[PDB]
Amino acid sequence: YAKKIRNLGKCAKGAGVDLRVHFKNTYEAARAIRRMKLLEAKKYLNDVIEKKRCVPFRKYNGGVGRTNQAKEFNHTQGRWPAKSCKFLLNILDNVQANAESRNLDVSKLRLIHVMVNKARPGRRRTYKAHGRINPFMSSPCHIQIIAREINISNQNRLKNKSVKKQQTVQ
RNA sequence: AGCACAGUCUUAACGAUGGAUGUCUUGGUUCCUACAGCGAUGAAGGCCGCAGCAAAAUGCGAUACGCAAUGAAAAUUGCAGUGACUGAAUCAUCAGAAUGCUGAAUGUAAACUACACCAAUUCCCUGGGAAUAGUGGUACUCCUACAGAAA
Ligand SMILES: [Mg+2]
Ligand SMILES: [Mg+2]
Ligand SMILES: [Mg+2]
Ligand SMILES: [Mg+2]
Ligand SMILES: [Mg+2]
Repeated sequence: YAKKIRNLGKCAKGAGVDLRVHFKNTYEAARAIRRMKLLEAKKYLNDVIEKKRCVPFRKYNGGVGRTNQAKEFNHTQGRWPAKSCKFLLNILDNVQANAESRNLDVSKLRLIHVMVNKARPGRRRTYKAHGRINPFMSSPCHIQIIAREINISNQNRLKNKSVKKQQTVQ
């Protein structure tokens, strides 16, 4: 994992190797999640899956609509990336399980590192124009998630000068 | 429990993506040396097969990843199985045996496993007794010899 941890005893990690979900949506979801208690994050994910709360598309915001729920994050654009959300939820669950297996309280766990890297594209073919074959590739991803339990010089002359200054002030 | 606006750009650390560089290398490369034809005794090429579990390549040919014989010589192994305590397991060598169907392909054919005709053919035992629709042969040109006809 990418993060500098020091003590892995208070941390619980979870990974997703090559996910069949779009890199951008998933990234957005991750961003939305970040710096949150694990349970709260899970709840948020659930809500998004049921189309109650949206994730704000702030980075990859090209063409994404203009939802009502985006006002919650001071933004205008937002979406409900279902499959991606589900994937993320699964990973969260895994992380939770891992934590349980150790000795970490799930209530005091915060997501300290939610990384989404883009995996190698799954190549497919699309057919265009005047007999033209074009790449119809997917954008798979790796997801890395880390949860964590959260609760000169003197100089004599210089000294003299300082003293003088003090005296002056007085 | 709080707190960072967000985005865009930049820097550093740590990662992804990619396969550059470095290091290798049972390949190539050129040069040198040496030998140097295979085929109607059926070649090269091409099909079809062939393993217990078997696709390709490799190897081989209905004895089919090999038979015999020679020289080594205890293993072979994924499993199954087979052997040693030396013609046997495995290599190497290869001279003997064998070498499907084709292909110059040569009985006539060919998008045929089509079809003729002449031999019936083959094996066993020391003249009989068994077999199989199976095996041979039959092209065109030519040469030498023979044959009997023609002028
Ligand atoms: Mg900012
Ligand atoms: Mg032998
Ligand atoms: Mg021997
Ligand atoms: Mg013929
Ligand atoms: Mg015909």
